[PDB]
Amino acid sequence: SIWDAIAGCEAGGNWAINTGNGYYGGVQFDQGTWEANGGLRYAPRADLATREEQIAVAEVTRLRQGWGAWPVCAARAGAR
Repeated sequence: SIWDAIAGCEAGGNWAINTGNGYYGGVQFDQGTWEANGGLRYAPRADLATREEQIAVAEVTRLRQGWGAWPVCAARAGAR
């Protein structure tokens, strides 16, 4: 599960994280990217969605934007 490695890197495995840094949840989505990739179907923000829902949105994001959406952590997880 590559996303668990990304989430350990981005958020120490805390999929509910909401620190106030402009990013949300396990893979540290900004709000614009959450919304642009269909996130509002699941929850108001990434950190309010479940791990599985955040992953679904992350799969679409990765397809649309590439692994460059996660600049260091994608590589740390082995990424394509």
